[PDB]
Amino acid sequence: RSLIVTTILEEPYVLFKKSDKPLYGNDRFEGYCIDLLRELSTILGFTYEIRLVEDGKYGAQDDVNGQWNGMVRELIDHKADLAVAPLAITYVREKVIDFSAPFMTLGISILYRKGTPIDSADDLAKQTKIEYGAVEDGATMTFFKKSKISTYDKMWAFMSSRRQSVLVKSNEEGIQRVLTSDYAFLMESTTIEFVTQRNCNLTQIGGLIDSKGYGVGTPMGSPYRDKITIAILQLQEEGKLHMMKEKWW
Amino acid sequence: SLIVTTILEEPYVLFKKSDKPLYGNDRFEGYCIDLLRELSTILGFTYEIRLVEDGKYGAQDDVNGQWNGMVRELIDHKADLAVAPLAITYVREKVIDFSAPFMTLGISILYRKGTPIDSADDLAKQTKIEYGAVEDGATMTFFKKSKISTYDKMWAFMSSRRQSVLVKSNEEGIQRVLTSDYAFLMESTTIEFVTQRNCNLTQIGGLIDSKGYGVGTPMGSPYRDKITIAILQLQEEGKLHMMKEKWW
Ligand SMILES: N[C@@H](CCC(=O)O)C(=O)O
Ligand SMILES: N[C@@H](CCC(=O)O)C(=O)O
Ligand code: NA
Ligand code: NA
Repeated sequence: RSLIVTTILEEPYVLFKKSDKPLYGNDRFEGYCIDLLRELSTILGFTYEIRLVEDGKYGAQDDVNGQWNGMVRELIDHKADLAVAPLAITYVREKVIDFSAPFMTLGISILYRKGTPIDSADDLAKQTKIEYGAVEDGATMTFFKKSKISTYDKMWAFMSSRRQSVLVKSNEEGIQRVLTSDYAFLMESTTIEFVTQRNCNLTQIGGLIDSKGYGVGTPMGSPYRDKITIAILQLQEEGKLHMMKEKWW
Repeated sequence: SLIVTTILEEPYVLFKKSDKPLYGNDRFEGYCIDLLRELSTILGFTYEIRLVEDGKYGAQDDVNGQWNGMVRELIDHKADLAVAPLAITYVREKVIDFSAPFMTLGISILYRKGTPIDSADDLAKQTKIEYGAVEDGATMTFFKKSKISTYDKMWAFMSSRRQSVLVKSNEEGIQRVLTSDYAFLMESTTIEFVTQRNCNLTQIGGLIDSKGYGVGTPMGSPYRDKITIAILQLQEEGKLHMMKEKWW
């Protein structure tokens, strides 16, 4: 049977294809992760239906009742067979779903305007004039919430106390905030790279604060777990992942 | 106690130096040894380190398809884990399981500074400067299977001059760079260790591919997910980075 693939809108990984005429079904979507899905489909021989995650979330655990949401929850509940998205492979998620080998490596960094003295997270941490934040309840925010590093704990103290204002619903909103107020956005380096190639007044500040990968998510115990990993390694070795990144970035 | 297979390779695994005799696991040190200890602290297992009997990483004999090295030790359940700079590859993942990568790297070129050589293409288009790789490892396999004209040219050169340009270990290749006119195709992580200690050497060109090192387990291992979880925990805590800083 066809697989149900959950994903999320996020440039340039997954986007609505533009056209004068209305598109339907899988035709509606394009991007790095859609090319990835197409390549995986060819290797493994499955057909699929792409469905945007119903609640529009990546997947985090509620801090009161411990329940999962987002693409992670859709996999736990067997509402999707695969998640193919810029979904960070994390310790807490791997406890509830399985990730393939990573198809992209990245890390947290800072998006901000050019031509300022700010050169690092420490530079942000030690002031309050320039506000900073991250996507609410994503892997980036979780990094700061969990960190025992003085600088990062101080940044978490700042962000959490200003959660209503500095934590945003999406990368888009974070970028929109950088462009409209004195605001620096903590976000994933791969996505920063796409943003900065299209906004020449924006730049990455400093280097990578951590390291992680994006991987394809499957429900724990899926008969596809190892098949997907093997296919990802095939695409990696074929140089296809590199071509895909060059195409979309 | 879990049996852990590994392989000598600076600075991942090496014999510890001491004025006094050493015994058991205490004979070994290195990044992978520290990693193994960290995995044990998280997962709570005890273990015995054993160097891979045949001293090989793991490849398939092209004649009979037989595996060797640490890969074979896992397939045959002669070890419970492999903790080493073992590349996560397509052919290996079909017969054993790898964790999430604890390190990311790529093939590159180890050679001298100040030369006319600035890329793999520069090596491929000549024959005065010899070049090669570790026999039967992931790097050699990259070249063997490549459809890129530059890399297939390099494979033709290496496979014909096997006895002369392919080496048995990274240490042998590095000494070859240091003592003859030779460029060594090898993994960028290990190159960085070498260039920090040999100021006349440098990496040439960028990474030619991308891959990770992972902990290997036999398929069906009850430890597979717990190992990946622990690796991800060490990643997030910054502990893998600290270990890399320690050994490099
Ligand atoms: N890619 C992230 C969301 C964005 C972010 O946290 O920076 C995740 O998987 O949670
Ligand atoms: N680490 C490699 C061996 C060295 C190399 O091929 O450059 C492997 O896993 O096969
Ligand atoms: Na899992
Ligand atoms: Na496998």
